Amino acid sequence: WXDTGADXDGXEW
Ligand SMILES: *C(=O)CCCCCCCCC
Repeated sequence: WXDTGADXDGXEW
């Protein structure tokens, strides 16, 4: 996906 913590459309990672 891409993210890490706060924020997104599900989290975590
Ligand atoms: C989230 O990004 C997990 C999937 C791995 C990245 C795929 C992006 C396109 C690959 C060329």
